[PDB]
Amino acid sequence: MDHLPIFCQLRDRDCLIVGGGDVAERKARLLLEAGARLTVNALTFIPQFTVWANEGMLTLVEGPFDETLLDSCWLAIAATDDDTVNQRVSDAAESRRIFCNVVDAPKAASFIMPSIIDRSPLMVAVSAGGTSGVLARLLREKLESLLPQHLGQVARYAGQLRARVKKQFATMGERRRFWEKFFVNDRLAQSLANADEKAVNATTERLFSEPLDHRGEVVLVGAGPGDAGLLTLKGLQQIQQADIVVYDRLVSDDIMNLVRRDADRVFVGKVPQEEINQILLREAQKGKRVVRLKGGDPFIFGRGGEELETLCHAGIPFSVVPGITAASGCSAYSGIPLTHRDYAQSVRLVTGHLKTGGELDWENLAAEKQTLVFYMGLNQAATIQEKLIAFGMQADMPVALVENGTSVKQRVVHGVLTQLGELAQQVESPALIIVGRVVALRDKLNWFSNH
Amino acid sequence: MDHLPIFCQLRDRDCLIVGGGDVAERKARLLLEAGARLTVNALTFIPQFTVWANEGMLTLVEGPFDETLLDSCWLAIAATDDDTVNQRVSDAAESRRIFCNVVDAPKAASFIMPSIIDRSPLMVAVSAGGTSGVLARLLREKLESLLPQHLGQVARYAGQLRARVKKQFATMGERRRFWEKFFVNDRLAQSLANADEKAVNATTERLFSEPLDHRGEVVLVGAGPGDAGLLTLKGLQQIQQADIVVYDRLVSDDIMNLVRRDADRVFVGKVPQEEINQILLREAQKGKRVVRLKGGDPFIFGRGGEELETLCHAGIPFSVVPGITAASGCSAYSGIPLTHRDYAQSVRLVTGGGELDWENLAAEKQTLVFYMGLNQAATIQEKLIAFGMQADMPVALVENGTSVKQRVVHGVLTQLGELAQQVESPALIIVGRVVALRDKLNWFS
Ligand SMILES: Nc1ncnc2c1ncn2[C@@H]1O[C@H](CSCC[C@H](N)C(=O)O)[C@@H](O)[C@H]1O
Ligand SMILES: Nc1ncnc2c1ncn2[C@@H]1O[C@H](CSCC[C@H](N)C(=O)O)[C@@H](O)[C@H]1O
Repeated sequence: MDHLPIFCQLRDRDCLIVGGGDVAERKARLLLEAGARLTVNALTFIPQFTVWANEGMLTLVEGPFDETLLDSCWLAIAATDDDTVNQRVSDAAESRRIFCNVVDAPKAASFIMPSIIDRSPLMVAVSAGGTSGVLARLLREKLESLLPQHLGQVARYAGQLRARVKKQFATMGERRRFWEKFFVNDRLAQSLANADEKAVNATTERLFSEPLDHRGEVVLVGAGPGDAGLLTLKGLQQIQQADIVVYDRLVSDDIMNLVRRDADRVFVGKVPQEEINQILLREAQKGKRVVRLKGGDPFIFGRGGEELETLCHAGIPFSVVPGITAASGCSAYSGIPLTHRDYAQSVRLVTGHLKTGGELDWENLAAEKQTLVFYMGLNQAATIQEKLIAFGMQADMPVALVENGTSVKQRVVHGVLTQLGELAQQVESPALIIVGRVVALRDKLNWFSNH
Repeated sequence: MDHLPIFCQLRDRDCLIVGGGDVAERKARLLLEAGARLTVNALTFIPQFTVWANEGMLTLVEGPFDETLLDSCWLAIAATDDDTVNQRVSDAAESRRIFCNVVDAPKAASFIMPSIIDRSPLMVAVSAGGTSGVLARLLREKLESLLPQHLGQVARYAGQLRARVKKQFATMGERRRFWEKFFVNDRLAQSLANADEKAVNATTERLFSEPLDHRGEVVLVGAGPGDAGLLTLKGLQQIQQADIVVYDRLVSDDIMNLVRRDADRVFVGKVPQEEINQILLREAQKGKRVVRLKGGDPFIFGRGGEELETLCHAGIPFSVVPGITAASGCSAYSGIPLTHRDYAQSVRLVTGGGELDWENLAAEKQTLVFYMGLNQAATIQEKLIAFGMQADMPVALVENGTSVKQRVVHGVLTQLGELAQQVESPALIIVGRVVALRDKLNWFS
């Protein structure tokens, strides 16, 4: 990230503003609302500063910039129209390892002053890095049209109850479950807004009275095929609240960037499923919200049922969040719909990597008016070409291979069935093989890109 | 306002973390990502720190907290389990006027770390006071769901173009209206993400050349099978930016309640397909962002392809957001995995204007999933038995899969016909050995 947002406690900390015009005024206002001990150093001051100075809210130092005025400061702001002065200020601040904002020069400073949405104690800060004030001036408006009006009063009440919640609930999990119920009680929000303390307290006492479930849970979450935007809403909720997210190589890096930062991430890509099961098992037996994050959909060649049968055996709760399976994601992002008109009346999702014993039912797979989708079939692509041809599928059946479907690295190669073995040599795992007439739709429906 | 949020440029700035456990590793990850020149000081280090240190990404100092390690720091983080140490760090940073965070005591020092939505250079930070973090999580999660993850590339490119937009749009209102189109333009965002420097320029000139009123494009969005939680993030993001949403009855009311309040809504449910197609281009050529919301996934028995063909020949930009098809939705919510071990080598999604292959449908080691097959269900039981499928083959009908009205009836194929009329549209018929797994995997209840 370009910047690290921090929320500074400025009470009783010296800050210096250099400059005395309307810009310094706006910054001085913010720093005063944060309770900073403020010194303003400028040649001239607009009348608001003398008003603030007369009320003892800051110190004016009339004159050119005084480097020494930084010696005890925690923040500095150069807010003059003189870029030469502003650089002297920045330089002085740098030597003293003081964070410094140059208002007219966001990239030149150290810190940047974001747009603020004040719903004290709830604070939301927005900045497009100062390079684009428009989006800050605009996303701030969007967020302001997002946060409920009385979110501050709910958050204020939450702060008043924090001590009591910490006393009555020993573990982080319990407190989290209380907070979850607390923040979605609409009646409580409204009783807070109405200053209806009878109602506040009734709802509150019942809240604390509720037994909390202490069981861990394992949620199987379909990551989707790679594009972070194809995680479902519920899947995002699950990984934004997980304590442990167990994931493999088929969960994209962009999906993993939506896993809350406080989650423990456990990589189980290359292991024996018997050890995965017990990793899920052990962490859920510890009471934690465990997410098994899997590429695609958990129940399509996912080994997902296998983990769950052991959790069920161990009395561990679990749910499943479906995901966009590789077939749907590749379909949408390659412009190859899995069904169309009468191109295809059925879709077959088939594994290539089959159990050591036995092979596929190739006569069955060679049936017309199907779209075939082979999962992990790359190494068997030649065998699939051979078999499909040999059980009667037309030699010129369009085939497409989608590598890293839905990601920026998506690559599509396509051709006819007789090219399948050769096409698969051009892509790598992870790749889907689509066989069927719908592949010819790519040329009218491809909206994504060409690698 | 009890905290001043500031966004720190930490690249090449000495920052100190004290602690070497899981908490410190999370702060250290964050500070590494922000570019901090990082020293970590701890009695011991979990192996992730020795990995980062071998890679020269930070400096480890093993042993008691050394106050002099702060001598040139900009930021300090007390990330130990030891209150005594954290206060030693906090006091030593306070005396040196180094902003300092005590992870487990947000009121104990000079800054707290907010929840971050990172879309660099666009960043949103939310905090309401630390330790628990639920309110911040709820806002963060909601914002994570509303801010496309590439939006930072859009924001970066905007700052480059800021000079060009002014010397074309004279009034700030015009500039403002331009910027609103700019930041929601899908093809710009996907071109930037895909590094397609061709499609960027094309999309930029189109944004500068086409009228400030035109934003005409159709997005095919898969609503998923019913549960509003099964909409994708992109789907949510698309229906929030829609000027007009075209939907039918297979899009749940819950999905429809996610729709931007000022959007026009066009119901095309019970309407032959040609009139729907016409509606979509008719709206897209009026310069409006059109979302066609379709139940499940748009490209699975949705006629999604046919809608886009009308548009592609008309020069109207479009995209497709895939959805949770009924099969996978119902599978997850009925505890019937479509595949499992050696039960089924393949899954077949099949509909209920031609013919249907029965001996093919009857073959072993498949999971059959019939869409729109409730009317043809008596035939289904007859034909599959008549083509060799064993009598005891488990069958299930899943009606209103993933909704709070979901009903699952299950038995064997020999009861399938009677099980069918016991259920109404919209419903899937699932046939296969995986159906028996519902006893141990049914969690939806
Ligand atoms: N992004 C992607 N692009 C193409 N194929 C993918 C893919 N992600 C997963 N796959 C396919 O899925 C196989 C793994 S099997 C697990 C698939 C997952 N459960 C799903 O529902 O999609 C890989 O061998 C590959 O064929
Ligand atoms: N919630 C649901 N539960 C069970 N079946 C559903 C369903 N929603 C849609 N269907 C099935 O889908 C059929 C319409 S065909 C449209 C399917 C959609 N494009 C998808 O991908 O799921 C219905 O007849 C019904 O059998």
